[PDB]
Amino acid sequence: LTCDQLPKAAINPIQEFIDSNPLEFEYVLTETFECTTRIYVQPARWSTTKAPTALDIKGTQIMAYDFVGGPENSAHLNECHTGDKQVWYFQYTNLLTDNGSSYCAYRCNGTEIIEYKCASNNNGTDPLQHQAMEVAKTVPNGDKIHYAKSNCPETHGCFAFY
Amino acid sequence: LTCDQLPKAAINPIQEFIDSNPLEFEYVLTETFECTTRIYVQPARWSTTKAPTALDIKGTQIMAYDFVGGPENSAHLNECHTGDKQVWYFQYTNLLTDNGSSYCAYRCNGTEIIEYKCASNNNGTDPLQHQAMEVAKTVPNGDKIHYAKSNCPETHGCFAFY
Ligand SMILES: *[C@@H]1O[C@H](CO)[C@@H](O)[C@H](O)[C@H]1NC(C)=O
Ligand SMILES: *[C@@H]1O[C@H](CO)[C@@H](O)[C@H](O)[C@H]1NC(C)=O
Ligand SMILES: *[C@@H]1O[C@H](CO)[C@@H](O)[C@H](O)[C@H]1NC(C)=O
Ligand SMILES: *[C@@H]1O[C@H](CO)[C@@H](O)[C@H](O)[C@H]1NC(C)=O
Repeated sequence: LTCDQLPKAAINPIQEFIDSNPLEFEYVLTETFECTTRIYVQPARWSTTKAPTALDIKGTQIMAYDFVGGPENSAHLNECHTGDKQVWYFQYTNLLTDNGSSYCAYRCNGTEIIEYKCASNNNGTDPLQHQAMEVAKTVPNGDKIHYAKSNCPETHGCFAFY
Repeated sequence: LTCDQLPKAAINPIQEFIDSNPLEFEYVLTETFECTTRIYVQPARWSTTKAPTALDIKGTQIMAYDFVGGPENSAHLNECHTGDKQVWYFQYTNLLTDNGSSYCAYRCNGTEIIEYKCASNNNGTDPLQHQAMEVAKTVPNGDKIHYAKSNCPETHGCFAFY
């Protein structure tokens, strides 16, 4: 299996992601998205693109990306600080169940995987999530995929932020 | 007029603030909240307090505070990185109108004002907002209140983030 052959799942309407906030990452590829909370935001009233925004929050640091739909269930991200472009797909989504929400999303460079983000608001207890992670590990460079919360900083009274 | 005598307005249910996301600050007191976007987040499914969170995002830096209700329409904030406590009130709110949402919130130390945050998603065009700012300026230390967006960094393709 190669990264280009992973499923490209249907993308839920943006409100279903917003209603899932906050999420934490369970499995990631690089160190970048360890100990990170995901927040979805609807488009600003003054946005001319009317693109929603994904926020990746790691302690007191934040990456933001406006994103629009592309071909074949792709998400086309514009990193808000640099203008850098990224193309993402979903392996699966399972939002707004009786046990909360989860999904796994990935970024390819051709046949190899270069980033992975499995998110949930149920501490990784959706059986689809571990299953998806085990499939993603089998594509080239998927060996890097690992648990995102092994050594996070201590909290100071909140639950999704530190 | 002193800070303790400012109105303590009724606080809209949290979902009305979330539905207003994203907001930008129009008037602030210190430099801290210049060029800042406000995002409200519902409580995490795993939060034992079930407190919502306010996010103050300034470029790639973020302050987060879980907050709960207190006496006399107060908001009791817990800054998520430090555990520091703050008490806030609303001068007014005007959420989810045909021209969007605005509010002004303030933090006192007794008779003086020590921080001010007027937010909107309509570029400060609610007439209540400039009116409220003019009242807040009249309390001790209100002379510091000023426009929050005079010199913000250039954007790179997004609208509420940079
Ligand atoms: C993909 O890999 C190629 C090397 O052939 C490189 O030119 C390019 O920068 C890579 N793109 C990303 C997004 O990693
Ligand atoms: C979340 O899951 C991990 C096991 O992977 C466990 O260490 C931790 O106790 C869980 N957290 C809660 C709040 O149950
Ligand atoms: C309020 O002012 C007093 C000085 O009398 C000081 O002890 C205290 O730290 C101040 N509190 C805040 C939150 O600024
Ligand atoms: C927002 O308001 C200021 C005037 O206070 C103005 O400079 C700017 O053009 C306005 N922005 C838009 C998009 O209309």
